[PDB]
Amino acid sequence: LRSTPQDELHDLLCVGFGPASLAIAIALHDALDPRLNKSAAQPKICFLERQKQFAWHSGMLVPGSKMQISFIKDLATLRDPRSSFTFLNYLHQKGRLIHFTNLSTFLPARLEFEDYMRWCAQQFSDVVAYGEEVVEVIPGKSDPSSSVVDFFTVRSRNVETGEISARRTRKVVIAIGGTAKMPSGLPQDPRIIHSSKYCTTLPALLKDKSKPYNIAVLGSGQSAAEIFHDLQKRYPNSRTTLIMADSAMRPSDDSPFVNEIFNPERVDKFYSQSAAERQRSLLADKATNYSVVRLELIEEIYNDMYLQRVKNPDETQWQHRILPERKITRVEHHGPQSRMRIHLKSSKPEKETLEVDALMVATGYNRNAHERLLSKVQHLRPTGQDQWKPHRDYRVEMDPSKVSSEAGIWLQGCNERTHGLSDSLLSVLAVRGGEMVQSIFGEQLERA
Amino acid sequence: LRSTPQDELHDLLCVGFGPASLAIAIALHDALDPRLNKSAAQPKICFLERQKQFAWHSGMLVPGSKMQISFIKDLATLRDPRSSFTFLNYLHQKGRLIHFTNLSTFLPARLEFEDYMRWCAQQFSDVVAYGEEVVEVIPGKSDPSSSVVDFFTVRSRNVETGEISARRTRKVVIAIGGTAKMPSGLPQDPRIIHSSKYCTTLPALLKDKSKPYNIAVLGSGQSAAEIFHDLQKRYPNSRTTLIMADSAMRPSDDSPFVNEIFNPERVDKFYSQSAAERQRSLLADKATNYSVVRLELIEEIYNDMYLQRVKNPDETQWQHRILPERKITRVEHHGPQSRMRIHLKSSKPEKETLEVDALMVATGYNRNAHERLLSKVQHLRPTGQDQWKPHRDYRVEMDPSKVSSEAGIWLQGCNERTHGLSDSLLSVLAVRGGEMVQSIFGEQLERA
Amino acid sequence: LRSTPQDELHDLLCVGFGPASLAIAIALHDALDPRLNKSAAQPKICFLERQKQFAWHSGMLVPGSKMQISFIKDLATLRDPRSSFTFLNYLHQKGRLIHFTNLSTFLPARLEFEDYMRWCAQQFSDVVAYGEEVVEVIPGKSDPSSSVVDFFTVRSRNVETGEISARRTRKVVIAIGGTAKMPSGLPQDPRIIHSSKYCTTLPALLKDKSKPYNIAVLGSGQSAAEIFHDLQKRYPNSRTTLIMADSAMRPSDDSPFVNEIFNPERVDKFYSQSAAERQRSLLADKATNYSVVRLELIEEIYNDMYLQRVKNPDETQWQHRILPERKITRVEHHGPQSRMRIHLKSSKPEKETLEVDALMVATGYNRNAHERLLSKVQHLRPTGQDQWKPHRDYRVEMDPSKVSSEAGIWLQGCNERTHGLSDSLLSVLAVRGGEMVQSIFGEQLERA
Amino acid sequence: LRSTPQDELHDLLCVGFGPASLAIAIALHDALDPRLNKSAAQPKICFLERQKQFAWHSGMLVPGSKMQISFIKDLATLRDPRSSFTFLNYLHQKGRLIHFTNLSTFLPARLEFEDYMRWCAQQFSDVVAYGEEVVEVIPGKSDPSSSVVDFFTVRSRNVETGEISARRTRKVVIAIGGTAKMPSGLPQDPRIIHSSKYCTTLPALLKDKSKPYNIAVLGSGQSAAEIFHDLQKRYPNSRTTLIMADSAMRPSDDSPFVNEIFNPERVDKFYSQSAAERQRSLLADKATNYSVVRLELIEEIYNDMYLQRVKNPDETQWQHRILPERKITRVEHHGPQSRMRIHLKSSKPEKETLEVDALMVATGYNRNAHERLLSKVQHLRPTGQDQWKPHRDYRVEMDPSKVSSEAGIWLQGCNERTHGLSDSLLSVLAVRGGEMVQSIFGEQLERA
Ligand SMILES: Cc1cc2nc3c(=O)[nH]c(=O)nc-3n(C[C@H](O)[C@H](O)[C@H](O)COP(=O)(O)OP(=O)(O)OC[C@H]3O[C@@H](n4cnc5c(N)ncnc54)[C@H](O)[C@@H]3O)c2cc1C
Ligand SMILES: Cc1cc2nc3c(=O)[nH]c(=O)nc-3n(C[C@H](O)[C@H](O)[C@H](O)COP(=O)(O)OP(=O)(O)OC[C@H]3O[C@@H](n4cnc5c(N)ncnc54)[C@H](O)[C@@H]3O)c2cc1C
Ligand SMILES: Cc1cc2nc3c(=O)[nH]c(=O)nc-3n(C[C@H](O)[C@H](O)[C@H](O)COP(=O)(O)OP(=O)(O)OC[C@H]3O[C@@H](n4cnc5c(N)ncnc54)[C@H](O)[C@@H]3O)c2cc1C
Ligand SMILES: Cc1cc2nc3c(=O)[nH]c(=O)nc-3n(C[C@H](O)[C@H](O)[C@H](O)COP(=O)(O)OP(=O)(O)OC[C@H]3O[C@@H](n4cnc5c(N)ncnc54)[C@H](O)[C@@H]3O)c2cc1C
Ligand SMILES: NCCC[C@H](N)C(=O)O
Ligand SMILES: NCCC[C@H](N)C(=O)O
Ligand SMILES: NCCC[C@H](N)C(=O)O
Ligand SMILES: NCCC[C@H](N)C(=O)O
Repeated sequence: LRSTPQDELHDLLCVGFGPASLAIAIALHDALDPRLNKSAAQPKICFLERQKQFAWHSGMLVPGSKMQISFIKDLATLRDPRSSFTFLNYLHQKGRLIHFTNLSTFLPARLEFEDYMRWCAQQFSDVVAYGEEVVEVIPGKSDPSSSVVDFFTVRSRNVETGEISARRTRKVVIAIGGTAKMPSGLPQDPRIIHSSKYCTTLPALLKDKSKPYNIAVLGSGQSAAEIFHDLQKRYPNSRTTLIMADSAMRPSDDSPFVNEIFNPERVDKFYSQSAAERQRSLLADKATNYSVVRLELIEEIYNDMYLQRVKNPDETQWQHRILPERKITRVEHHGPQSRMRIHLKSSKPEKETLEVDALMVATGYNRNAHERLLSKVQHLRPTGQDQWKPHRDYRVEMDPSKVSSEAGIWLQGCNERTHGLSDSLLSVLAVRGGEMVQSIFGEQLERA
Repeated sequence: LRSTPQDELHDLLCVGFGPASLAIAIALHDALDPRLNKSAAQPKICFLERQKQFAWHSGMLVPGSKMQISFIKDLATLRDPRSSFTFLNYLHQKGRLIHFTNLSTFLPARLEFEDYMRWCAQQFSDVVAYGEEVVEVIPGKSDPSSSVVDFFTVRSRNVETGEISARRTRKVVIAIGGTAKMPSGLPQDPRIIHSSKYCTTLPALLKDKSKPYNIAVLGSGQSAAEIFHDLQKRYPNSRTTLIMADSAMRPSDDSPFVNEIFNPERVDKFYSQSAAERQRSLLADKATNYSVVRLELIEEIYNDMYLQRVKNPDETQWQHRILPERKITRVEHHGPQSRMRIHLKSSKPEKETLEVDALMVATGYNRNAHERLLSKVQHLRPTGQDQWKPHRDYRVEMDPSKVSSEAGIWLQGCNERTHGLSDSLLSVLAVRGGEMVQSIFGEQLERA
Repeated sequence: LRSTPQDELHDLLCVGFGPASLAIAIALHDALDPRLNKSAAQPKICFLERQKQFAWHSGMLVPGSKMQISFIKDLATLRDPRSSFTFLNYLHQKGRLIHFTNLSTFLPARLEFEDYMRWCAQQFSDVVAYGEEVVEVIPGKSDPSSSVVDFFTVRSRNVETGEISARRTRKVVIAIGGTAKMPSGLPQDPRIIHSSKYCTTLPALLKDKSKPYNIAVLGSGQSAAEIFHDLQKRYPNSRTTLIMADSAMRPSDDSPFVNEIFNPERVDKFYSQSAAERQRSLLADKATNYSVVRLELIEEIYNDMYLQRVKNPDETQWQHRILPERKITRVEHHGPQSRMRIHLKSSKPEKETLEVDALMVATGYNRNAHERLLSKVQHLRPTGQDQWKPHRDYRVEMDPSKVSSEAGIWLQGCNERTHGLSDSLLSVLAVRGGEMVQSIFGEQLERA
Repeated sequence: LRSTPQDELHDLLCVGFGPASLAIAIALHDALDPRLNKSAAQPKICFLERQKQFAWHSGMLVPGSKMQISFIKDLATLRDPRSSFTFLNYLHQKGRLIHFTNLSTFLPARLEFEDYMRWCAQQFSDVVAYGEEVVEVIPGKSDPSSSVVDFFTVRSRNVETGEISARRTRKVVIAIGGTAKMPSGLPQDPRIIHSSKYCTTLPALLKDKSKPYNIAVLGSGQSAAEIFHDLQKRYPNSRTTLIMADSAMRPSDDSPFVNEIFNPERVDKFYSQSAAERQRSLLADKATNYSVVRLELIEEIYNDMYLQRVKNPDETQWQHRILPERKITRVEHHGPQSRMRIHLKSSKPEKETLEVDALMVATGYNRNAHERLLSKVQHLRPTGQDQWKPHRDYRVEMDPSKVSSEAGIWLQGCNERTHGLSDSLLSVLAVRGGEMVQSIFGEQLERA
């Protein structure tokens, strides 16, 4: 793809260049490839990404961590296995395909899958501006005296220089993933760190890997379990504690019938249901992604706890402990020592104390950051509508009398409520990328 | 154990001789064994069982069916691994121990585990009366002019002769398992058969194993899946249909932390919680036993469905089908043909038709049959109490002013509400058997 | 690919259209595809196949049988994952890709993998002549008065009409797989049938699937185990016996380091070794393909034998039996009854009798059938050479003074001795197909 | 068991108190237990052990190492599952039985299985003399003027004081396991260490766990693989190299039919075969114990090597490497540096250099140490017999005219040649212990 000068009106501007945006780029490439599409002037496109280079959840690239989905659900295969952007073609290009085959696994290390996506991302370097944090989307009128919006201005702050840049586009995609969700009862402290900053910020706080630190982990999902388990290897002499409201770590449901809810074709079926039925369906399949741990990891942690029991039958003396059915009621963190004092009580409706050097908080993400960006375009929604309403094709509903048919805003990754549990995942990216290219560039590609 | 004449006052009478009663017999044997118990006149005991010989859920002894619990949770091992009644000692006695070891499985065929329990049961033939269906428990007073009950009369109907027999005892155990639960909307028909009568009554209805029968299965739990899968082998030319209200077969949770709720020592912890907390706990762990299927079986059924897809991409033509999110709204069964007409609708709140030769109904069991038996002893409960309240030791609460301290009634297998999800299972039988012997015969065994 | 008239001089004629020839066709297609090869007059090519339509070992398409290699080692992927002929693209074309992904298996049913190859094969119908059994390859001289051979005539017998057809070509490939190997001590009898004719000819002999037949299986490899296991399902009332010289069924070695001997790049390394070192290497890795059984199948058969032990401790009474360390010394088959009398002795160097309705013989294949076809071209080998010597590129050595550089004969599938254990398998077909196209059509493709 | 004074004539003296001797002690206890044996003066018995307390291969108690046999093949279960010395009863005594059950594994950590055997061993402390290294067995005659031997004197050296003690016994068992086998081409050096001294002596040589040591491992069996893998965790910055003569690590054969060669009842069958047939049988099943690695460990090492490939495609740069088909031809170890210089060549019949801080040598064991101990009793063998010939019951053949029927010597653990591959393992210890008690104490126990 060829670059577009900053000053030109773009056909599409995409906010964020994580997997969701990358899947769109790939799908656009493939749609424009005569070897893949018998139909195939390039669209004027640009991706803005706040990170300085492509990275996928680098704060959680835990040593040994594995993908939780088959490599077949990569960024292209489910749309077109002939694509140059498949995982298998990536491996072939790296001279590693036969070697991977001998592993007999569908689940690559997260490190390898990141490198796959990095390899994909590098092929779009001409159309991605890195180090650009988007701060706002503003409506624009090519005829300022009219009452019709027909473009948007996207403003971004250079992360290095702090300078503001503006780019104009007919169409916008917001694909910015999630922001760290923190419990509202915990105070702000450098020793209290969200899971997303685990690999990034914890080593800077706890510099000496040999020291007998006390480290707590709050949560019971995949991130909590991965951190809990990794801390035992990273800090071999540390005393770790897993704090959870639930009675137990629970396994992720990847059984084949249940798992079909992640099929690309099931988005149609989910989207068509009423608000009530969609709400009920999300709760019925909560065990497939939310606050759950991959079985193999649960078993590994359980085995480690058993080995501690072999060495010492007194659980209170174990180096590493799990404290179930607990909630944090108070955090003392103004004292003269390195350690905070965490007060615990029963998570049951109507206990002990921990002293820790750090508290890792694995409480998931919020996916409402698009709201702050779209603040100035809110008035273009149908009268009295106080929430963004994405259509099946991910384009938000706007007042047809206020916005031209050629102008629009699409949301990606934040649409679980309307599109299902696969929305925030990698599960349907390849197919969704294809659908997005058709939605956004359909008229243009139809001409050829 | 030596037999007691019918006319003598017994120390204990046990109603039922399934696994729960058998575990008590075994525990009593072990308590009276000087090789196992350094402490050790035999108690006057009798077991009444309606079946003509020992059998364990013989209507569901499906070819190839496996246990869903480790053989270590047999009828003795968790109480005393030295017991002659362990699974491993059974195998050693049969000359099969080394051969079983080479299987490297914790999960024996149900056929083998039944034979194990049969081998155990045969050693108590002197104290078990088979072919005796208990019909009522009646209070008795050794001083009829007093207001104090100090014994019970247990009346049973001989299944062959229909004759009524009475036996008197100080203490009663009711361990009678469950009765077939049928949906209240289905009419009575020989072609509508509960899962518990699958192996017993279906072959008599559908005699020719080669015929192209249409057979429906209602349900989504283990029994439904086992029947659905077995029907495809038993009737190779049949057209089978699995009808379920849920969207999918869901896997049983046997992950190690969750599974600890089945530990014998956790009964104390569960029992001590309030009514509210126990109710919440039962629902939190519903995925461990209720309306769930062993993963290996789900995968096998899924693979079979995939193979049908390979042969024919049109699901409506498949020999064997699953119809999820469906409820039966009407059954036509008065027509001139062999087949009933089953009308289906969506299980969603505010469809097709099946013609079938048989409907197998796998909707679980009720565990309230003790109520009918205890009807005449109800007046001995504390005033205004309209439900049986078992203590931790399984003895029901009675008015101390109306019932002697030497007289009592115990319940087994029907106490999930107070004792947890393991209550109706094999999970805690060995330990519970030990506890029951202490509760019932404690004073007697304390003397020696 | 476009067809060539029978009378024209061909660039290549391939004898056989099994996987090995199909891999060449696919590789040629891909080499001529401008979307895959930036380089790309079509070569005049024809494939002759004795079967009336594409089929892959249909006599052993046992119900439930699985592939013994990852689907990644299909007919294209290891050469180019972008190819339209990959397994994943086949699944995508059939609308089954997402469904296969949910199986989480690398091992498709043999039935599905056959259909994949059939789907591939159908795209070459213009260049394949079915029902043509090649009977001889004859040298030809465009100048008959010269001493230089520069073409070959390939003669084939129409399987339906018996008519002989001749086609001329510069280059020949022989890719005809193997022929049934039978022990030299067994007499010819309709009741004695090679494993390759199991699904084809056994049902015709033993027509009634309900009858209590006695059926023996000779052998201890994959085919023997698959037949032994299948016979128990196909003939539910039959008495089956597995006769083997070895003490036990042994598992195939698919462990990752060992398995690297099947890597495409290892052919170079194997080929370069001396005759002595190649001989030693073949024997060192015998456990990877020869007289071995997939572990999962061994365990399944073992479990079945254990279940028989549960029902009856007396092995002599078992419906299905394995007789290890046995050899057949005599077969009585002239008697007045339906059954043959098989005499057995110990396989040890210096026993019982079986009466059977059929003996299935699973003793592998011979790969020397090219010899009979190449009989009249033998004189073109270097003087005094009495065996065909394939180069690394599979072209047999010929006397440069007797044969033109544009004429040649290639062998495929029969080269284990020089090229390694992967030669007769699917393991390296995709890469080898690519190498073959370069060897055969190199000069032609170099021009473009 | 009660102790016997040193000066008294013993009924049995056992040299060594590893698993094999411990199994005899346990079997004797059980034979004398009235709860287990209806038959049951205690025999005068003593065990001499060179280690200061019970330990099982403590130089190879690698962190995370697992048993390679089912816990059912413990020191008692296969003989009598009712025994107090079973693994399950040990777990019950430690309050760990339910917790172990939830692991759903047949394979305990080596650490746990050692503790089990330690728990067993401690119950025989009265009859075991620790810190006693046996140096010789001498014939004795109660009538010195006669030509009949009727006792043996066993002399041992106190490991602490160096003092020699003599004990007299009618019967001797030698159960001393194996001694480190070193290749004859390697020179003696503190930096060259056998696998048996891995956990004991390597940390003393390489004290700083953070240092970038170069460490080589010679061998391709279980010990080599365990050391190779452990070194990567123990010395995180080390450069490790696995040197092996074979082309690849090969998996242990634990498939169920093959594995039956380890059945206790198969000893009879093996022993009865001729010398030739026994030799052939040992080689046929070499893949079950000799120079083989547990599959799970091979896969784990392979995955680690794959991860190195992901990070760097150049194998020569990998931190950890495997060098197959290599033999050591020279070791330079007189140089002024900390590192030895290891010269390698191809292991093929008719290369590089490594500089290493330590060479771990995992080349198995010799089992001929009984020869040195029995030197002075050799003359009691039948004339012209130059090797010890154990009967089926493990008693060595002696000249009936030179040795009384009440005197004898038994061998344990060194009898693979006559008794099969299970001889040196834990596989048949429980049953063999039972057989040994009958052989040794038969007459005595028959009286009661
Ligand atoms: C530890 C972990 C493991 C996971 N593993 C799996 C798995 O195995 N399988 C699976 O299917 N899913 C997994 N996920 C779920 C995950 O949400 C998806 O894999 C994927 O990251 C979603 O892609 P996205 O592009 O929607 O969001 P993201 O990956 O978060 O990408 C959003 C991008 O937008 C950028 N951005 C944000 N705000 C701005 C702004 N204002 N201006 C410019 N750029 C901005 C961010 O820097 C980021 O690069 C995992 C998640 C976590 C946290
Ligand atoms: C198909 C199936 C598979 C199962 N598999 C497992 C498993 O793998 N693991 C597990 O832990 N649990 C399993 N269970 C759960 C099961 O409830 C327990 O295994 C066990 O049967 C409970 O024993 P019980 O004695 O309480 O009840 P039951 O086994 O039902 O025994 C009750 C006995 O009382 C007799 N009886 C009833 N009424 C009378 C009367 N009026 N007079 C005299 N006698 C009477 C009955 O004939 C019966 O013999 C399974 C259940 C089913 C249906
Ligand atoms: C039961 C079974 C299962 C197997 N499964 C696997 C597996 O899972 N993995 C694996 O890698 N390998 C497997 N194989 C090994 C097998 O050899 C290869 O998969 C593959 O069949 C080799 O292809 P080929 O074309 O060399 O030989 P073939 O497949 O035998 O093809 C040869 C073709 O030439 C035709 N032909 C023969 N003679 C003539 C003639 N005179 N004129 C014209 N046409 C002729 C034949 O009809 C046939 O179509 C299996 C083999 C068997 C028997
Ligand atoms: C790393 C490793 C792992 C293994 N794991 C398994 C497994 O999982 N499964 C399995 O079945 N087998 C395993 N084995 C095989 C092993 O040989 C047996 O498990 C077992 O140790 C054999 O017991 P033993 O008593 O015959 O020999 P040992 O265990 O060697 O016991 C011999 C004892 O005699 C003592 N001794 C020696 N010489 C003298 C003397 N002169 N005087 C006095 N005392 C002496 C020694 O100190 C020692 O305590 C393993 C072996 C190794 C090396
Ligand atoms: N944690 C991601 C879950 C994805 C789902 N199991 C799938 O197969 O798509
Ligand atoms: N279906 C019976 C469940 C029993 C439970 N998994 C246990 O381990 O006890
Ligand atoms: N039976 C075919 C063996 C093929 C080999 N396991 C491979 O991976 O190529
Ligand atoms: N490495 C010990 C092998 C023991 C054998 N697999 C057995 O089951 O006895």
